[PDB]
Amino acid sequence: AHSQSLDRLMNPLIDQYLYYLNRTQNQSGSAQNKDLLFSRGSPAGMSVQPKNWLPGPCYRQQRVSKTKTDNNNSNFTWTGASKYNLNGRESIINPGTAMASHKD
Amino acid sequence: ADGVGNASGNWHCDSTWLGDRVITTSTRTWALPTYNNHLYKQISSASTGASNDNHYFGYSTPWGYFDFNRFHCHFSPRDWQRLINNNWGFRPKRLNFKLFNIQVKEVTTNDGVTTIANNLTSTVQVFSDSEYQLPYVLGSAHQGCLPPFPADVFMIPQYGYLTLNNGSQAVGRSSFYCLEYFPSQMLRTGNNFTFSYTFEEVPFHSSYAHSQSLDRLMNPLIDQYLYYLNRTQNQSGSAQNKDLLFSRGSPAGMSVQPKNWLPGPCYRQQRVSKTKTDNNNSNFTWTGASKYNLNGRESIINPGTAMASHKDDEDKFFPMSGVMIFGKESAGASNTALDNVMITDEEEIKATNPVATERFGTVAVNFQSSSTDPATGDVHAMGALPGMVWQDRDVYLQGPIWAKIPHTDGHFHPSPLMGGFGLKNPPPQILIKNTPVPANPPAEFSATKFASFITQYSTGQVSVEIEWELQKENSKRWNPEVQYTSNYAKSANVDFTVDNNGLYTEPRPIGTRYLTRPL
Amino acid sequence: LMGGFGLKNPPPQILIKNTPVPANPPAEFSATKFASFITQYSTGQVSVEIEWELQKENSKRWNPEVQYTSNYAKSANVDFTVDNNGLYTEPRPIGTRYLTRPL
Repeated sequence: AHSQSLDRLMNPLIDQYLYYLNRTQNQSGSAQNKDLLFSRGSPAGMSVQPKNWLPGPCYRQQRVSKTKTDNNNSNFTWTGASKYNLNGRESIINPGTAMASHKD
Repeated sequence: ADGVGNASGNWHCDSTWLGDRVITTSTRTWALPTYNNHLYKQISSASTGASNDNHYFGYSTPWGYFDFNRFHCHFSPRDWQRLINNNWGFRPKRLNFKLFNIQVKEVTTNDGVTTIANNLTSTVQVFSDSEYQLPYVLGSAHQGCLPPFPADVFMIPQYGYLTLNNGSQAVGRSSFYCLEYFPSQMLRTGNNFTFSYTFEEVPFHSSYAHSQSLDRLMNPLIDQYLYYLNRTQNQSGSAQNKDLLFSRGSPAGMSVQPKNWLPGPCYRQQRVSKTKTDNNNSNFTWTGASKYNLNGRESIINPGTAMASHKDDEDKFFPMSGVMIFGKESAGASNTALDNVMITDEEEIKATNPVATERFGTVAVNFQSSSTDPATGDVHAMGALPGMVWQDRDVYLQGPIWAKIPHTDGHFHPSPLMGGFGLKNPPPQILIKNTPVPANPPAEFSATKFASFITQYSTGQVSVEIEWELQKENSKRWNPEVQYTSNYAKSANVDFTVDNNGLYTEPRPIGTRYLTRPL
Repeated sequence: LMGGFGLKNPPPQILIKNTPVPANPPAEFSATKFASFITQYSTGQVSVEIEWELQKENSKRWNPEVQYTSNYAKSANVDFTVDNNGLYTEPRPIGTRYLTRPL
């Protein structure tokens, strides 16, 4: 497994030299006025910080809980399935694109 | 090995143009503080009030590191001009790195009097991570690279890294690295350090624009032999009747004419005007952003897919997260005004590449029939299709050179999105640290770790030599090219110069794309 | 026009500088250029050696030439010497044109 994640590859101690658009309206005190304000990538901002890479491809699938009571009451295995259409004939995509089974 | 009184290296800043090669050499003088009082520290987003998207876990290190990964570390503005006006491409070939003329200095403070003196017997430790065994922090576009201007003295940045995090906590799979657990050379004031590196084979960066566009590749004088469906109802005079009418591709119809190729991939971004009054009144930078979702944690896509910044005569618009933005020397760190930043313009690639702020195109979303009208929908994000061609993002004199390609099962076109050369085995990280020098220990043994050290720092010179390979321009074009030029008119300052206070500034970004090539 | 030898490729400019020596940097990184340095200066010796070619005087002139000479009479100081405070002075310009040649 990777001991790092794509979005965390930066040095946590150092600012970037690249700027991003931080705010389209200034705060002031009175009212919100249109503005263009720019910040450079910092460690506090890792989510807005420019990066070189993208996560892999995605074909979304329906989420189902191992606890019965959480799931919708219906049989959705076919009707809610991720499927491909080949020669007018449907086939469930399975296991499909390699993707993480769940988040943290 | 040299003594106290002998210099261990000479100053070399030069650029040599020979044939298809140019060799850049740059020497800078550096200063290395002690970081973290010689300690490794767990660092985290804990108790920062961070949003879920901003959480991190990692370590700060006592070590510093050298970063030469930007183009102005190597090319002067004039040299950059020679490159971009005369060449269709270029790539890095080999690398040479040297540290020399080391001075370690101890700092003593009594009352408000700081005294600095040579410590001749102290060392610094240096190693390159050649096997890529450390988290690779280069290629995130951090500041702390060699200064553009050779007379500037720069401070060495502190090395740190991140590992897997769940919120502000760690996971048993998170890695900790001690840099003292590598071998490293120890240098007193007479010692020097060197190593060399060879770049792997990479494509030439394309420094040129296409003189054609994908949809204009046909002969304007000649019809095709292919037919397309022109009309589904005939005009007649009385009323519109269902019909099937076919025309062959002609010069009047270039838009409906069958073609072999598709424009490159597209991930649409929000359009924002450089004139405040045009934009919506709201703060949409986060809520309207193009973002990716990784482990329940959002990250803005930026600069993202290489796309044209604007279409014809829309130059006032730019992609919100989709362009490289450099700060001027007058820019603050946060919420600085537009006049303090320099927004790059990717316009040259609109020949093959979608405009960043527009849809890729339209798709049929249904089955039409006599009962139901044909419906279409906009494609705002389009992945790779067979037949797509595209240009990569341009590089810039103050932009980055390389990035490390992540080590993964799969890649698609692993060109770094901020621009430059994707490398499986990039130039290695070069790590440097002042060796701890204990203060006077107590007269009876204690097993407790020393917290008490002589304050010191180090300084020296660093040289980087890069050989670049050039791709010459073969064009048969009759008329003159567009060239990068300085303005001939008078002004108060000269571009890319110091001012009367000694401050070197860079007036604007300079891309590589001037010369042209047929498509 | 001020006199001397016009040279396409003259003796080159020789440039010298004290290498900057930063003072103690802060404990946290800053990307700002160092403004703080240890004050220092340098001193040494310099030698210049020039070989000159001479053109000898071939004259058949019978009578004595005009010569540059120092005055033989007594005076308080000697020309081209230091004074009692150690100050070296040059009393006058000395040109090169004394010997003669036919035209």
